[PDB]
Amino acid sequence: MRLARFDGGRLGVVIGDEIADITALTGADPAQWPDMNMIRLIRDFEGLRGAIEAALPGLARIPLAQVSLETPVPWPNKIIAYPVNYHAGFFLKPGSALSGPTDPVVLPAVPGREVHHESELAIIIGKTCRSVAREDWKDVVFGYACLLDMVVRGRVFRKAYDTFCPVGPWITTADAVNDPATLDMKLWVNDDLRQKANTRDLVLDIPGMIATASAVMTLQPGDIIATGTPEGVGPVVDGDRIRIVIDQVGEMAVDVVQGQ
Amino acid sequence: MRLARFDGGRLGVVIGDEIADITALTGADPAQWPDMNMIRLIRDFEGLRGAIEAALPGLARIPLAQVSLETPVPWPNKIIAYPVNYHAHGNQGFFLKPGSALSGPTDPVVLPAVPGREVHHESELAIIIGKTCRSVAREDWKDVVFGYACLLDMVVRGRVFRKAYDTFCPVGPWITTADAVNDPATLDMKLWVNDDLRQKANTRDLVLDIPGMIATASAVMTLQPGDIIATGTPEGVGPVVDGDRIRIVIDQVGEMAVDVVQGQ
Ligand SMILES: [Mn+2]
Ligand SMILES: [Mn+2]
Repeated sequence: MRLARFDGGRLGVVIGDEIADITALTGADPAQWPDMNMIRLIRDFEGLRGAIEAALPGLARIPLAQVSLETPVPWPNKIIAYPVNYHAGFFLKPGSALSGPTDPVVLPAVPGREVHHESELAIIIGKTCRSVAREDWKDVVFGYACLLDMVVRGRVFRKAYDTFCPVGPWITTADAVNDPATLDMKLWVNDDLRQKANTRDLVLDIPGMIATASAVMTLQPGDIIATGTPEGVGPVVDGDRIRIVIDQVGEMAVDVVQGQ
Repeated sequence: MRLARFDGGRLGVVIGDEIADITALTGADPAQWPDMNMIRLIRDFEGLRGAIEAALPGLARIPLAQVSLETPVPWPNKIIAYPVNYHAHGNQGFFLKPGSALSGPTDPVVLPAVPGREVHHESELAIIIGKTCRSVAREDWKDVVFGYACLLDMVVRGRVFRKAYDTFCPVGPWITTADAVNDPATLDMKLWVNDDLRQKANTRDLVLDIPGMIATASAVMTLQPGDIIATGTPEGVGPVVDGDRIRIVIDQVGEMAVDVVQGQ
């Protein structure tokens, strides 16, 4: 199942080229600030999936073409990112850096400095958990998303800029991915293919990243783990379009705009 | 004014040795998960300050000894910490602490079991942000500051993971609103382990001053109400062991004591 926020924090299920509105069904308030609707849906999902599946045929269906998809989790407890982590410790990204699949990456105006793209699989945590054993990893994974880990090349602050952590376009629930350790990932800048890899090539694997993170910190429903980027990290400029596709997880494209 | 969470996310005003429950008048829901009640109170405070002042005479007052004070903001958008940042004579820029590290004034610091390694205390003034804001000019700093709390920036000495363990960011015991601190750049701060005074300083000795730390953080990131800025620690950083008690006092801001306990 593919869960998405759209048009001001409405919750939907993505079915083909359409999205069905589950806002009223789930009792989510899109005017809630801070918006924690998707984190509550994630915590309660094993109790609501059946209801969503049983009621879908009655729900309002809008074409994807007619809505503004947003970042699925806008105020996570934390964003944990693994540096490197592909065959040829973790750091934190601020929630404030999150942006959705229709928001531009805004470059800070740093002449003598480049902004690089990083294509990553995101893990969305589904359970409050500490010291998760490797063998138990699937119990605490809600699903997966595409993530761009944008960085000013040279310091925590150079990964911290607003728009430097695009996540989207939806969460694919964990049950809809056969084996997250065999996913093809690809990133284009315009028509140029810059990054291509398989999550089989992860150095510290998904169970290891969850076990490592949970040994230090209580994880929460909504937490994002950025699993790393392969080779082909390179620059973006005003007018570029970054495309990321992860097999079975999803696909998104964002514009790059120079900041004023 | 001193704003507190207690007894599972109830909101209170601290009056001398008592607290008054303001949960109903603020429309807070203590059962809400995630608990964002103090963030909403902070965003709306200039509209609700009058309402709280007017009600105080009518509200029942519980002795502080009879409640459990909690961390005032349990799920901030971010925690921004400035490394070092005191003159000894009275780094990679700011870093981020996970919200998961937050602890209250009645919670113990739990030492991870690291033979060969020590856990150190760091006494710091915390700034609580009051406004959604980006690229704040030094001269407008006062517009975006809600208030102040005491913060312990605990670390395994040697790496981000080293500042990230659960209970390695005690904050409390309440927020003191910015109008109740005449000048936050003149505050005396002390930290004790048991009867031993380890850290003594004044915020007049900050290398990057309060306005600088807000302009710096806000140039990179959109700040949110409830955001915590850890302003740095002076000299006297040192170890804590099972059975230690850490007391932090900051003049005009607050004081808290926590127990230290060896983890499983
Ligand atoms: Mn990365
Ligand atoms: Mn510190």
